[PDB]
Amino acid sequence: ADLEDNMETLNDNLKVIEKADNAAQVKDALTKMAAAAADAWSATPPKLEDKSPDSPEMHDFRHGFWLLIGAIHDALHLANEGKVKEAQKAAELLKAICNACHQKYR
Amino acid sequence: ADLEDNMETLNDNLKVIEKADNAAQVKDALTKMAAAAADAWSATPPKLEDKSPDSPEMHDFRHGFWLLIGAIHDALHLANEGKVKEAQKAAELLKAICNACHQKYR
Amino acid sequence: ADLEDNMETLNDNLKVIEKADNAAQVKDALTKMAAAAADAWSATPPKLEDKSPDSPEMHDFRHGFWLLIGAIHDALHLANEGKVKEAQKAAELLKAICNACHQKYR
Amino acid sequence: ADLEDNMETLNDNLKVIEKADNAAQVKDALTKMAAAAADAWSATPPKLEDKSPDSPEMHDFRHGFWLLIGAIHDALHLANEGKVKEAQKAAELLKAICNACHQKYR
Ligand code: HEM
Ligand code: HEM
Ligand code: HEM
Ligand code: HEM
Ligand SMILES: [Zn+2]
Ligand SMILES: [Zn+2]
Ligand SMILES: [Zn+2]
Ligand SMILES: [Zn+2]
Ligand SMILES: [Zn+2]
Ligand SMILES: [Zn+2]
Ligand SMILES: [Zn+2]
Ligand SMILES: [Zn+2]
Repeated sequence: ADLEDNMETLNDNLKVIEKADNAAQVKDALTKMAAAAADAWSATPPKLEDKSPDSPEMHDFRHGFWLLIGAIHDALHLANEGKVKEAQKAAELLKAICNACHQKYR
Repeated sequence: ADLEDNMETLNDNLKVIEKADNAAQVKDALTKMAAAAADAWSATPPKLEDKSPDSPEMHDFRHGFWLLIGAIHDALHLANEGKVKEAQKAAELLKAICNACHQKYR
Repeated sequence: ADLEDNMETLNDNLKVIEKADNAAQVKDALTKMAAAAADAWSATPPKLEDKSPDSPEMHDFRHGFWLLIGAIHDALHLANEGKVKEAQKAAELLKAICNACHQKYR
Repeated sequence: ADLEDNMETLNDNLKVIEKADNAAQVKDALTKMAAAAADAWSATPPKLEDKSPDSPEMHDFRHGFWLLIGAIHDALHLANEGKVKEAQKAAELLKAICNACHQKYR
């Protein structure tokens, strides 16, 4: 899927988690976020279209997805353990990862 | 790319790291491995074609890619720091992640 | 060292990173933070003095240290790579880990 | 506790996991391993007694403990999720982390 679609999937599922009642909802939304982050991995953002695929900027861009993927990984373990409140909290915190990338590259 | 193509990319680049001379070679191979791992994320393996996309098996299958992605991440920092030998060691160690998934799912 | 002393070491070094000029300063402060977090690992906080060492709360308390140790780990690689600004950014972000544990257990 | 004691703790509990029947035994042993790894963090090994505390060797020494702590972290989530077999597998795999540090510094 395209970068915009993966970003919409990320945005929509984060909102789902905030509103969620049970573990199943949170688990499913995180799984979907994990897929979208991984699918966005090798995307070239408009701001970096002129840059080398192995430029410091693109390396830093990719690092941001590593960080997001890693945060979703832990949030899902928390949701798998029945720790729904803590998983929702982890989901809120990973917005800073979104924001940090967006500030530089969006 | 298809699962088999991504597995060959993983295989080929791990061999490149083993025989590598300098940091640039190791860095480039690891980046290529990271892209292949990420692109393999949502693949359904032959052995699990009958299974639910959100079965315990498929979640366990995806978990294995989380571990590989995470390992490649650290190895790349080591190579970025000029710690070539330790990056090569890290690449050798992550073979156990390849092996563990293969045993269960290949 | 005691929990309070490890907490002051964490606080003091985080402020050092914010005001830091070069990589060496950031590297040193993060190393000191890493040692303090690790030394804090087996501490029992006043709020959990009556709880079992293997209670859900103590397990969750320790989990917070795992997250902090992990975050410090990645920030140090960034500082090791000369990526000072992104290391400082990473240090800012991990304040959420401090805050999340404090909210529950301080 | 001293380095030798922490290494004995790591060794004894790894053996406990191998022989374990249920989740609770695996969970408790991993938690004990996590405590020992964290307590070993700032130890100076006999082989590096003459080295600077911030030499490449001591940074590499400490990095090995980050790796072990991270591996125990994941294994405990697996045991927490009732995935005992997988947790036991994960505990076997982290022996390579023990071995890799020993080869260099023991
Ligand atoms: C869960 C956290 C995230 C959320 C909620 C999120 C959400 C969004 C949204 C709603 C957009 C606008 C889509 C559009 O352009 O129509 C966007 C764009 C973008 N995001 Fe994210 N995102 C997240 C994570 C990230 C990360 C980690 C990165 C960097 C690695 C990133 C990089 C970008 C870039 C470069 C764009 C601009 C794409 C364009 O202009 O077409 N995002 N994001
Ligand atoms: C860096 C580590 C890895 C390496 C070096 C590697 C290498 C390979 C190779 C050479 C193949 C044979 C495909 C071919 O004929 O071209 C393969 C297949 C396969 N691997 Fe991996 N792999 C790794 C990681 C993983 C992981 C982490 C998983 C599971 C999460 C996985 C699951 C599979 C599956 C299901 C196949 C069968 C593909 C098919 O024949 O349709 N692999 N891998
Ligand atoms: C870099 C991250 C952190 C910073 C900068 C920080 C800072 C502080 C500070 C300044 C104090 C005041 C207590 C004193 O020293 O007199 C404190 C107390 C405390 N912190 Fe942290 N903290 C951090 C992370 C954490 C984490 C991760 C946990 C738990 C996992 C935690 C648990 C506590 C508890 C329980 C107290 C109360 C201890 C007492 O009252 O004796 N903190 N922290
Ligand atoms: C689960 C993994 C590990 C196990 C089972 C383990 C076990 C042991 C044991 C049984 C010893 C002998 C204790 C003695 O000196 O009488 C030892 C020594 C030692 N280990 Fe490990 N260890 C592990 C992880 C590590 C790691 C990751 C490092 C490096 C960061 C490390 C560094 C050392 C060093 C430097 C010694 C020599 C200490 C001395 O001679 O006083 N160990 N280990
Ligand atoms: Zn747009
Ligand atoms: Zn669209
Ligand atoms: Zn965790
Ligand atoms: Zn590392
Ligand atoms: Zn990183
Ligand atoms: Zn000895
Ligand atoms: Zn002793
Ligand atoms: Zn995991």
